[PDB]
Amino acid sequence: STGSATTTPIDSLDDAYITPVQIGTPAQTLNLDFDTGSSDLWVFSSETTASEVDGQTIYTPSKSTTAKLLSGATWSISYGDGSSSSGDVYTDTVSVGGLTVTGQAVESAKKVSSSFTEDSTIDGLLGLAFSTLNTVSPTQQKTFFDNAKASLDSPVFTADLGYHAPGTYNFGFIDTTAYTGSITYTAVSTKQGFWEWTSTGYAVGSGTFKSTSIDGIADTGTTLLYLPATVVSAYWAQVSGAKSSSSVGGYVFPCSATLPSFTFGVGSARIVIPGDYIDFGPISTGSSSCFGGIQSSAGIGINIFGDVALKAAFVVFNGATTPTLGFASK
Repeated sequence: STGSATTTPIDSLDDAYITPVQIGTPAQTLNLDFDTGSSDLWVFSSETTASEVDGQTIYTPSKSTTAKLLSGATWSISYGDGSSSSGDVYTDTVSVGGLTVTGQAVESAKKVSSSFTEDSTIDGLLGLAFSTLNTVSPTQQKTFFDNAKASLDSPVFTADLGYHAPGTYNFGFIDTTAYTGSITYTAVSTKQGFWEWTSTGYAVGSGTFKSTSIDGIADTGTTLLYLPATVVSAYWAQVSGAKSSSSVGGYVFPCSATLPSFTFGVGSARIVIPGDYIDFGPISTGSSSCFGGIQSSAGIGINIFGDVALKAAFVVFNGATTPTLGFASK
């Protein structure tokens, strides 16, 4: 089997992407944030504290003839950006782009933090990291991909995120028309439960490539590119007037600037992030200070190849017995 679904930016800045997901019978379609940095599929629901729901579409398990309470199971998750959610668990039928999993754990939110409430466009998350990170207790549950894997034509999914435009998540096949050149594969460590890999270095603009190992995660649920302070300083030093602002919470730059590109290495291959992808717009409405899309990972404890990086590539998440990651230009 295979599946193919379009993923769409939630706003003009590509702060996140949403993908429609069918849950239950008859189908209830919710727009979920596909997140390769976590492993829970959770949704706003009829059980979510009413004051914490503000415009989201909810899953109502009592209206699904295939929903079953997973007795005694609870979940609770905290994300890198400080947001969180928790609740109980159902199993139900879940379909993405024509690919169907029966008995998928659908984690129903009883509580969500403010940032989730305040984002009317995201109805929940669909985790695509390794199932070892799944938070369901006392019986850990599998991700949608893990459940689908054996049925797929090939045990892979691909992320093809757009810049200010829709893109695609495919399951079970590699669309050879979706990228240019060849796909370069690189090793993954699953030791921390992430799609963790090592970039071979970077360049800023038309500058020379610096060969240096950068360990990080491919994370579709993180907006920006978080890299070591040395790398980030080298980038922003090429933008007149750019500075790190403790009050804003990272590097800012004059909105009048033209940003240089940023290249990262994948083995001997190179992925170029155009300068415009690094612009996250005014820090507040009407400001001429703009927020940068490359930020320091210092104090996160891990480097994160988030959407800024991934949307410059066609990315293969290869879930073979020994997983690997593939990157192509597009």
